[PDB]
Amino acid sequence: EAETDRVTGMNKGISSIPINLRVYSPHVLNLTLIDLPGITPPDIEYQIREMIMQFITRENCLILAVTPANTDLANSDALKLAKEVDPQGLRTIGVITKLDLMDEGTDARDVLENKLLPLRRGYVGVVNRSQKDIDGKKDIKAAMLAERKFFLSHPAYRHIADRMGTPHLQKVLNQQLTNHIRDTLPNFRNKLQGQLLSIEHEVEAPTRKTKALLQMVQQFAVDFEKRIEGSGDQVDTLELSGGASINRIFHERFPFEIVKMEFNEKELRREISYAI
Amino acid sequence: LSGGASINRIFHERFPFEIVKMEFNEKELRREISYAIKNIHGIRTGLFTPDMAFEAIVKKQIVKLKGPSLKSVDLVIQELINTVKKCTKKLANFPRLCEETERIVANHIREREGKTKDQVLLLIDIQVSYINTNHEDFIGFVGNQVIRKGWLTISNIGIMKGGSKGYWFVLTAESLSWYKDDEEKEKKYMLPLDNLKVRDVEKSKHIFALFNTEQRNVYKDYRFLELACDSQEDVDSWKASLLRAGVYPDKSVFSMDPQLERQVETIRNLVDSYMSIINKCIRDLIPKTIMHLMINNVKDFINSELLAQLYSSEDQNTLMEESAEQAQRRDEMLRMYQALKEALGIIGDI
Amino acid sequence: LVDSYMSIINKCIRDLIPKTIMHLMINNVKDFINSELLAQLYSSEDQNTL
Repeated sequence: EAETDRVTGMNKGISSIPINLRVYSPHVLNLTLIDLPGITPPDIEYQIREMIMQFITRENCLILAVTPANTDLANSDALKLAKEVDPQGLRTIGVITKLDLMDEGTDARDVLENKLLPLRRGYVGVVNRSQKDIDGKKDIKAAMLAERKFFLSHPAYRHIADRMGTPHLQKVLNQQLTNHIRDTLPNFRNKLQGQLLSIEHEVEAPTRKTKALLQMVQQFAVDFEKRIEGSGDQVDTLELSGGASINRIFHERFPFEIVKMEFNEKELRREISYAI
Repeated sequence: LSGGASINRIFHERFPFEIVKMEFNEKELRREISYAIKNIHGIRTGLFTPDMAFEAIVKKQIVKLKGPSLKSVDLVIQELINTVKKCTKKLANFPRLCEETERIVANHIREREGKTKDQVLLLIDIQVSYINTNHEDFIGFVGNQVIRKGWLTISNIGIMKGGSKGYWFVLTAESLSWYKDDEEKEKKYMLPLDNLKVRDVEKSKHIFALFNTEQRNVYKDYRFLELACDSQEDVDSWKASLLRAGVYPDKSVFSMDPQLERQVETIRNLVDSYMSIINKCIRDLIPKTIMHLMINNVKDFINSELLAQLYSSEDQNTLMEESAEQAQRRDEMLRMYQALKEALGIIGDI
Repeated sequence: LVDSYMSIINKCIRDLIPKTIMHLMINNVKDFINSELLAQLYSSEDQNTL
């Protein structure tokens, strides 16, 4: 909260500057995730979407799409943005929350079974059956047990219980991320090294001032001739050249400047008549 | 759909369409030109019209083909890398081999990626360096074979008195027909491609429409035919396919003395004309370049160098080693065999 | 049929090879003379002697 407020001017706005928190625990597997602003200034909705797109439009970015089961899954904001950048659903992993909150007599079996809104990486269900200890603080062991019981006792999900719940999700993410890195480690190192050596040629580049002067002045000279005469190549299309403006002075301004100073008929006639 | 057939679609349907899509914004372009002719002249005067202003504008346009052309190479790289991954599912039973094979081939692709892109760029650079005026096509002074088949939803039909149905559409160089299903046993209609154009309907569904420029209704009593797809890439693919069939998408979006307007009008016709010549060449030429430098090369590589690479990288003793999943099934089958033979051997029909 | 296709190829090639010669040689030689030439002359022989 403090680091966020430190950066964000208004206490409700967003920022692209990331916060990098690493947690070591016996309750977690080796896994990394980038949490982003949830979908919902006045243009905040667009700011959030724009931020999300910066991340998810990248090919190597895997999408963990979270949607609540007690809603219209076809209208899931997460699934909709995921379909926008990953139409083939090949880099999107679905997560279904709030399964215990579904309307009586309904269930998300068809989605959990990867049949309704098919994704190659599949769907995983979870439930937050919050348990508090004596002190009133989060009790994860009891919570994870309540979730296990829920899937095992649900007639629609019992057959899938071993592929549902919090512990399982971490394993899948751990596996897929590892495989994703293995696939990307050869191509990433090459694409970066190629763009790297090109920069090295520029970084490495007394004796150099004299040669620079000559080149700099000559550059200046051709630039000047270019504006003032329209010599090749391709001149300019955005702004009027020097020589062209001068041309306007010569053949539009000067004539007009003369005419404006020119003797008027009445004052011309009196002067001459006086002379005769 | 196969990999190689898709490549043909990339070359002769996608690439053209990607090109067509980059809007000229001509009104702002014409301004650029008029500014350009005044700048070549400038400090000099009048007749005749700046030869170099024409060249100036064209070189701008040709440079703009680097984007859609490089993208094309990637779209080919995508289908190529997809295909090696498809083929190697038949070798999945050997984890270290499929891995190492994928590795070496994927590697080779990225090496070829450089060289093909370089040549693609260079080819376009060559085009800007010299702008030939002696081309015969420059200076004034098909088959009914199926182009594409797919399911589409007609959204245009009224919510009342009509309905919504999915049809199996068949597009050819002459018509666009739709059937009840992919068996093509019942043809509901066949619509001629003559004088047809394409417009995109305003924004979970993506719709687009065909309309006849020369008459009111394009099919039957319905003004225009609205077609929809569940994904955005699909409508972009269909629009590209129609382009191949010759139905283009409709374009829709002074103080100066009369002599300049004439001067701008002449050069404008020239730029449009020359680009036509260039576009034709490049649409033809970039595929051939990709074909030769990437597709044909990778193909030949796999046949000859791949086996050699596999041998050098590691001993044949190591890479054909592990196969636990096959072994687990076979171990189950091996125990299966000894058991089933004894089982039936004791039992009898009696 | 062959005559037709060759016509198509010839037109592209007749058009394109000058462009290639232009870009790889003429434009290259030109650019060399303007920038690299003087430096090479300086590097080559003593300015007093040449």
